Amino acid sequence: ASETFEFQAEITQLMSLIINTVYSNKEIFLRELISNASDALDKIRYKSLSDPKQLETEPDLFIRITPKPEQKVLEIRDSGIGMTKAELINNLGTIAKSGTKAFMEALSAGADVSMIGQFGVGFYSLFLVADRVQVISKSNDDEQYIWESNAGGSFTVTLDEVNERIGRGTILRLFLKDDQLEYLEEKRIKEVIKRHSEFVAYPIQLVVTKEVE
Repeated sequence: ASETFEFQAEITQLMSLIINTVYSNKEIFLRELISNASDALDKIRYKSLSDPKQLETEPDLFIRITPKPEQKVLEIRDSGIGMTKAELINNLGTIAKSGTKAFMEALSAGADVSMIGQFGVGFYSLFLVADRVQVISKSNDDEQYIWESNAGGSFTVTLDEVNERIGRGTILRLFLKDDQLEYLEEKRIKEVIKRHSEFVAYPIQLVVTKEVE
């Protein structure tokens, strides 16, 4: 059984603005999600300084990008600290985020949408290219859960009994908009990554499915 929660009003407002904006540089979403993945990895690494056992659930620290053409899905995975059920609810929707309103006010004044990360709400930039998202996460402190949103005022959280087991970490499964399928292409993904992420300390793995000649 899934549980439904209401987003903090300002977040709903932000998602509506982002999912509908005709901003030209939509590729910035990848930079923001890679940045968030890197931060999550930094967190588990730092925590492991005094609790080495924390890494055992998934010894490899990585960021992985997996296009799923048939499903028109793009997944961004990391083996970071992950989020418990409580953290998914709090961090992604119910708790008011400091820069949410501030960012929208900046946008109204003319700020570039690319500044979203500096306001601490870069996660929501995913709606530039997707109309739905499932955040699948596994924290060492809880079971695996699925947080889902379609930019609407409510989101759901469900105990995960349908996706692959992740040792520890988070998967952002983006359901791409019909006109943003270019982000399923290896060449396109590679150029975007190489452009806004040169100083990422973790390996960025691209999973490519090729037909054997």
